[PDB]
Amino acid sequence: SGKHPLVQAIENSQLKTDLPEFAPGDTVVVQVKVKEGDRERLQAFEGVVIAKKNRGLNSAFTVRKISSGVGVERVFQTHSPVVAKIEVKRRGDVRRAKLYYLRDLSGKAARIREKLP
RNA sequence: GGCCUUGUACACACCGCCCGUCACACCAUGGGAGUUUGUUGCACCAGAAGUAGCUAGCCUAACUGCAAAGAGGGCGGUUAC
Repeated sequence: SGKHPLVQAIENSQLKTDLPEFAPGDTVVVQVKVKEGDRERLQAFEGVVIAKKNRGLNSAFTVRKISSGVGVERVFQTHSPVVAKIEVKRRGDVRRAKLYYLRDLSGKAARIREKLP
């Protein structure tokens, strides 16, 4: 809430209200709307959350995965309608907010320990 | 020119035979800056399915228990090859 109240009201008018709770280090699945022609479908994007930005309607989060041997990252915008659904598969236990050190690790070295209840 | 003996790689029989360099043509081959294929010895990295061990996170028909539960099992995690 570092913006003017009018901007805050205009932004708050468009907030999603069913977002789950997740943190860096968690592995998540994102259902992404894909529209070609008149054809609509949901594509799954599963991976580790390596960064989270809490900025109200300007919130974002970065998901990293290994796809066919090639690392790929996507920075989703949390309140965008293209993000249909987010599910948390497993909760991770980490020591810092940003996990960029994972980019230089491969295989067993990049494993994230599960957070035990 | 004629007889005996002797040496000979000559027998078209010394107007014999025959060797090497240089020139011409053809063939196979050695060396050679490098270019390239296969295979292999060490050292390290990564590492599937599978097998062996550990683990106590989650889920659970046959057995025990009136029931909470227990035993057993499965999924997962983890190490070695």
